[PDB]
Amino acid sequence: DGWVKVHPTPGTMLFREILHGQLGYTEGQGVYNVVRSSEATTRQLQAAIFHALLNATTYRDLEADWLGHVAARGLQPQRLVRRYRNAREADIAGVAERVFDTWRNTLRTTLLDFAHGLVACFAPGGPSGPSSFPKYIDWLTCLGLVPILRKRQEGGVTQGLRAFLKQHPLTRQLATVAEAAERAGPGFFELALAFDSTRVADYDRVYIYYNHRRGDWLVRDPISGQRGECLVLWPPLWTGDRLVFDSPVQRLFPEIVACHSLREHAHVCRLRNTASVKVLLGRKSDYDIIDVSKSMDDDTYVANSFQHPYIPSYAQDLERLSRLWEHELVRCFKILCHRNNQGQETSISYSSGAIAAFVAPYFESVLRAPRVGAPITGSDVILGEEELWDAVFKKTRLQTYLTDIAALFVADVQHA
Amino acid sequence: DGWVKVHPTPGTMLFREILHGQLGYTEGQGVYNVVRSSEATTRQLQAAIFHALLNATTYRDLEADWLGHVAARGLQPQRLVRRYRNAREADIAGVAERVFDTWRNTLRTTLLDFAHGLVACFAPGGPSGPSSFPKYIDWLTCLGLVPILRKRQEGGVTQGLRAFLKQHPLTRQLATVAEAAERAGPGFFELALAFDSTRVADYDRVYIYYNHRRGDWLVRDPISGQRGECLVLWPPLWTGDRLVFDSPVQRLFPEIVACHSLREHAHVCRLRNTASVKVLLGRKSDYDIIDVSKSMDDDTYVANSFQHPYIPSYAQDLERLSRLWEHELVRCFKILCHRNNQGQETSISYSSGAIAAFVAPYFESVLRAPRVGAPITGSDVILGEEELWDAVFKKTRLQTYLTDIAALFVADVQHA
Repeated sequence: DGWVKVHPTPGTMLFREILHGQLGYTEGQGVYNVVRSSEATTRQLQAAIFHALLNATTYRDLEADWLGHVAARGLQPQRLVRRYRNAREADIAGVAERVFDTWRNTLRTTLLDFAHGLVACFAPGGPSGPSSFPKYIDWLTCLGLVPILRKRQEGGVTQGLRAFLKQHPLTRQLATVAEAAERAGPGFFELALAFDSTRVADYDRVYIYYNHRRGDWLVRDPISGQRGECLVLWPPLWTGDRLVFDSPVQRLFPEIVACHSLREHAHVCRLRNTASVKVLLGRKSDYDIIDVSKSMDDDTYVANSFQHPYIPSYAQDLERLSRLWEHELVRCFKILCHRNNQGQETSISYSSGAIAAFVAPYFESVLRAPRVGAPITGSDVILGEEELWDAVFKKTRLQTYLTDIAALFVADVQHA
Repeated sequence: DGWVKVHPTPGTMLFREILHGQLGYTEGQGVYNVVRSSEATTRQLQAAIFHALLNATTYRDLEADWLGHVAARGLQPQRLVRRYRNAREADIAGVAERVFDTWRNTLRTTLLDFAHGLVACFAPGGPSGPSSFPKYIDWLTCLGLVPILRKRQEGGVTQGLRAFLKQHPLTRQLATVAEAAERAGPGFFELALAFDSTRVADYDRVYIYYNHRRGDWLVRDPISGQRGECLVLWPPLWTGDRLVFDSPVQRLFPEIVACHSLREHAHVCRLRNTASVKVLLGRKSDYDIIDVSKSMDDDTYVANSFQHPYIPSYAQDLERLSRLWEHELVRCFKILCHRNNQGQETSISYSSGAIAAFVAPYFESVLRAPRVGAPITGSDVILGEEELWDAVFKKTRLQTYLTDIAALFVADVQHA
């Protein structure tokens, strides 16, 4: 009843195998390896965790803990000035600044350690297991669909968070960490459940049906019998007894098949020339390969014979196809390449537009994540994780409180 | 009865299948992938939302909030000067300046967070669902027409806006944000209704009819029976025996068809040369392939034979066609190319004229949106969301109010 089977057809499997280089290979197709890297999602996740944790802190606990530290040292400004008993303002100011700098540095190191402790829990899930990003990207590169299956249940990531959080000494040792972690905990649990709940269907098991009249998508898991929820990023076109997707492989397909056929023909012609001497026979009127044409002669005579050992040339086509693959992928997925003065490709990375267009829908639709704050810029992908923590620390809330309390402490030290 | 059937004709479908590389592909055609992108539209939406939110604020509530912050700290000028009891006006001025700087930075980050909160509601609707932008662009690239369908109803975007606004706490926390959100809300709801109401018809379901004498357009949805409206951007020409559009595919159409025919002929000629030795027979006067001319000789003799194994070459034509595609699209859609010292195509973007010519009609005619403020320039498309927010933030009302308040506060502190 107007239903069509879309995915399990042989053409789709041929697309997928074309991606594995089952008919030819090129230098251009090698760029794809970077398009599947999971680095950007992990960087975004690190940025999200850092933003969530640092945003929780507040001025009250920071001031309370600084006061507790100065009381523990017994280094209150009154006592310090009473000990020194001289009015050299520069020396006392420098001493106070260095004390506060020591405390500040140690606090930043502790916070960084805890933050890295948090991230390590989520990282393995992104590339592998439920919600694997490379599978998503190659799903898009093949069809533009992304059949997704969902169930709600606690699993690995939630258990990891539960084990990591509920015993960490750092929360007990500092009020800042205690309040920040207790406030940020619920969101992390929501995100962990989001990571655990959703899995992307496997390319060799799922079934997809499409119906033109309603434009309805039915997706089916044949093993468990579980119905899924289809997603379409680049809508296809229906043209009768057909269905034409707009994925890159479909656009490139009519070209690579012709190139492959040319290569097969050139292979066939080469074997023909292996024998270097040929003989032609006929009927009288009345290494080495010989052509017995006697069987057709009757009241006929041989008029002429010709030789032309043709061998098709195909290197030009391979160069053209390599450049075509490279340009197609680079322009389609918004890849950005850095270059030397004349040398090419020092590194390859997602552009800002690339992360915005591809990573964002992953988190929002595929994962159904709570929130990720402002997205990271393309330049922050190249940064290391430590540098990412540093950079997010520079602009975010905590540094303002630190500078304010430091300046006030120095002023009160001098004026006390 | 004097009407013409336009769209579902075979040539119209052949145009779109050409767009999917159903006859050849090239490096030039790959540039089209950047034309479809929805980046500029989302940048425009972000700019519009940021303009709307900041403009709503007012000075009196901001001054009241600053005074409330100072009172909560208890750090009023009189108390502070009485506390320090020295005439070093520069030091106290710096202390006050740093206090205000802390408050200003906190306000900046808070408003940025809320603004990003608002934007997320609209963004997903642009690229997919009703009023999808790439569908509009490919409609234009194929014909220059854009059939539209309309119903007034409240859908996903309005529900998201309703849920987000009534729950948000910043309205309670800050009076300025409360008033700004209350003022900007109605415009957001009208814009959300604009997003939800309109729909761009699918290229494989809609019918289009044209009447030369009257000069009016009829667009029909056959499955629903609904009647739509047609937007004609580059009007066609009725030459009596046809209807000729002026879309880029129409202009490039003869060239690509000629090149495809040349490639097919060159393919056919190649298979003809696979056999290297040929034999030609004749009739008595009373790997290998045999040409039997027995049955056609009588009262005749053979006089001469010629061999010339021609093989057309087509690489030059493919190069010409790639360059033609690239230049045509670049000049038609006002795309802008960035380049290294000598290297080409570091990135591709939309020129200011491109957004003015294409994005503006989308919003105003296709979407019937209320207002978008002044348009962004082509440079701001490259910038990230943070940078765009900063750029709009710097040059608007809030900064004048903040700097006035800071100047007055510091001056009064030091004069007291």
